[PDB]
Parts: sequence; structure tokens; C-alpha cells
Amino acid sequence: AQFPNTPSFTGFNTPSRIEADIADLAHEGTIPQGLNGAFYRVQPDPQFPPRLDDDIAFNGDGMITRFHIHDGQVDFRQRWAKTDKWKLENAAGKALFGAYRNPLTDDEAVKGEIRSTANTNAFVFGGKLWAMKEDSPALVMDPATMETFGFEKFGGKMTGQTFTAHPKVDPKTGNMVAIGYAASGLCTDDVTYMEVSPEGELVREVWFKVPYYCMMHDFGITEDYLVLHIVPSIGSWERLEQGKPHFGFDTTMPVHLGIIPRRDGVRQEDIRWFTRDNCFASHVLNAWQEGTKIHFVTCEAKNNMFPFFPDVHGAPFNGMEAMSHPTDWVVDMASNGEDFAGIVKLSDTAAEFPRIDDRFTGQKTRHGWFLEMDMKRPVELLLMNCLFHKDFETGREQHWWCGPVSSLQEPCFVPRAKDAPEGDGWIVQVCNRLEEQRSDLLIFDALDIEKGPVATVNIPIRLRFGLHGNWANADEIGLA
Ligand SMILES: COc1cc(C=O)ccc1O
Ligand SMILES: [Fe+3]
Repeated sequence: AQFPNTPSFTGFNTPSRIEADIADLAHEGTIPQGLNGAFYRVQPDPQFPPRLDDDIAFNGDGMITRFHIHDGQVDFRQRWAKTDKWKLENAAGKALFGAYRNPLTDDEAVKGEIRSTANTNAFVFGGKLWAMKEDSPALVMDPATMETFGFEKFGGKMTGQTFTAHPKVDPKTGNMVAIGYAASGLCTDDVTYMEVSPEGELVREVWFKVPYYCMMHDFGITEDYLVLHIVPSIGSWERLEQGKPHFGFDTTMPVHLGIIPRRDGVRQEDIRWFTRDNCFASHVLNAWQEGTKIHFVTCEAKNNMFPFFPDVHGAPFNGMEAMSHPTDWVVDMASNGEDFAGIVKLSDTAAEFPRIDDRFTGQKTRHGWFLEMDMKRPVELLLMNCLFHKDFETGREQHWWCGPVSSLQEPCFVPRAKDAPEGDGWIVQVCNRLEEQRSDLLIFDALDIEKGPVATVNIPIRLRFGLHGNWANADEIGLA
């Protein structure tokens, strides 16, 4: 097929569309024997040229990559997430769905069909692989064969239209905790709060409303709460009619933080809202309670981080104000009123794609890992050029730079053992070797990243820009 000659489909964004298997990837260093499981990640990767003249990265069909690490080797498997969209377009031999989150640009033949590209997260839970996209139910897949089952509607018990791509697992119960925004239709202010049992049952679905419709991409959990930030990357049917990108950022609107009790029967009046001045924040490191306080650690920037979802008043993109920093939003459930108790910048390092040791989700975490944008580094080819580790107890920061002709994808923490202390284990992440037109899988000792990866695993396929990824042990994915 003939693709557009635009930035979104050329250079590093050239279509790939590869399904493949490789056993025992070539490598340098020592692949830890203690690793026995798989790292899953997803790349948007268009099956077909777009209906319109161009498209954005976030709109490519989900392609799932798995690195099966066992016995000191890494195996590679890559398969399409076969969404209803993928299936319909494959049968038709052409694109049928149009622009990002814009049904007004779809072929009439797919009116009412689920638009998901399943391209934002590759998550393992309850014996299934979840290929996730926040405008639709999640797509479920076999974690071992990587065949596709279909969309998870919980047998029809789910009443909302959508399911998050940023699920959290409650370590106390083992439940998956989820939201679904635009729950009653596009651009609506309805949201569902959901929990899924380890057995796969939808055990709670609570409807509530938020102050305004916006991209509710991420959220936090604590022991007793779901913590939902409301940030004004807004959308509307009018934007779609005016031919605009679905979302745009409004610098004039306030930011809110909603505290939802994680219990049956929660009502709107049970939800508490705090309010602060405008800023941008997308990803959540973690959240926790401490006394009467809630700590909500996010990567906060002064202004919009999505150039493709532009300022609603026409301002050009401000790269400097797009620099995000780990920041603790502190609210006090024992205060009166809506003010935050604190907004505390936690590092001067510019950072995004925050990760923790997920075994400690919703508890106070000593450690965090991030992708860092070090604008002081040489570049010989915004730029994510360092892995960054913060020890929040000691304050110590570690940085590893991938060099001047590379960039990095989201890290993932892998525990050494089920009983290991927080952070005792490894970091895995994809590295884009931009000049060599190829990719590496890097494995680090998670509490000593600054010495560099202990293994560099060569991938003889150029991987595309990725979103979120996750590790599962072999006995959780049918590979033991
Ligand atoms: C890859 O798709 C998306 C990614 C994000 C943020 O990283 C937000 C909405 C999306 O649809
Ligand atoms: Fe995300």
C-alpha cells in the first residue's frame, strides 16, 4: 500500500506491520538467570494508510511485542491486536475508521462499531493479555499464543462504553482497578469506577460525573480511594465538527483532583473535589494515604505536552513549558474547602513515563523510575535520552544516558523474587538505536542503573514508538 509522505509515516515513523518470532536474540553482557517471564509492550503501527491525508501517532493500530526472558535468553514474538477495527479493515482491504477519536470521519459502513486500536497498553491480568485503549472496552488476548479473543464486555455486565488503558492492581485484594470516561458516549461527563477480581469478574461499576469532559488518561489508587486528576486537555463534538483534533489544551481552566471512595454504593456526594490553578499532568507515578493526607505524585508541566492536541486559543506549542517534573499533589481530607495542601516539586530532572515497583501500588513508595529529558546532553540526530531513578528516601538521583544517537522507551520494573524488598530487581526497557535503524532491549539492576545495563539484547527489527508495557512471571502467562 502507498502511505502518506508526512512526518507521521516516515523516518522513525515508517510503517512496520511485522508479525514475527525470533528465538534467543543476540546479546552483549549477561541476561540474569533469575528472570523467568515476559515483558509485553505495544506500538501503534497502522495496518493501512489513513482515510485522511495524515494521522497522528496515537492513532495507529496496536501491535503487541513480547520479550520472553528465561534461562538466560530472550525470545521475541510480535502479533497484531486484532480489534474489531483491525478485522473490519483487513476484510475490506482499506481504512474504514478515520481521525483520532472522530467518528464524523469514519466510513458509514462502520457506524456504531468499536473504534479501538488497542494501542496504549499491553497489560497482564487474570491469565489474559489486555490490549487497551481508553475509548473502548479492552481487547483480551492469550498471553502465550498471543491470539486475540475479543473485547472484554464482562459478558454484557459492563454498562459503560469504555475502559481505561492505565489499570492499577490493588495489592491487598488483587483486584484490577479501572475507570472508563466518556462512559455514555463521546465527550460526555460520565465516568465509571470499576474493579475486576483476579478471576476476571466485574465486581463493581459505579457511575459518577466529573467537572468537565477531558482526557482522563491516568489516575491513582490508595488503600481506600481512587484519585482522579481533571486536567483541561478538553474535547467536544464542536471541535470534531470544526475539523479540529479531538483534544486541545485550555490554559484558562482550573485543574481538579477527585477523591472517590473504593467501596460499593458510592454516590456522587461521597466524592470530594480539590481545585488548583491550571497546569498539565498526564501520568501518575503512584498515590498513597498518610494520616489525613493523600499524596498524588504526577509528572507536572506548566503547559500542554501534546503538540498534536494544540492550545485551544491558537497559541504555538511552547516546548519549554512542556517540561514535566515529578511533583507531589497533596490534599487533606480533614481540611475544609477545595485548596490543595501542597504542590511539591520532587526533582529538577525533567521526567515522564513514571514507574514504581507495582507490588506497592497505593502504598508509599521509596523508589521511582522515569524517562528523562536531559537537554544538556549532546544530540547527533521532547527527547527522552536518559533512564532516571529517584530514591525518595535519600534523595539520591541516578541517570543513565543512552548516548547521542539513541532514545528510550518506557521502563518496567521486574522484582527479583515475590518476597524481595521494594525495588530489588531489574529494569527492562526498549532503546531506539536511531542512527542504526534498530532496537535494543536493555536490562538494568534497578537500584544501580548508573553503571549501565547488565545486558544489551539486540533486536534485528526496528521497533516503533511505544506506549505502556508490563512484566509477568511465566506462571502467570502460561509459559512456566
Ligand atoms: C496511544 O494512544 C494514546 C496515548 C495517550 C498518552 O500517552 C493518550 C491517549 C491515547 O489515545
Ligand atoms: Fe499513558
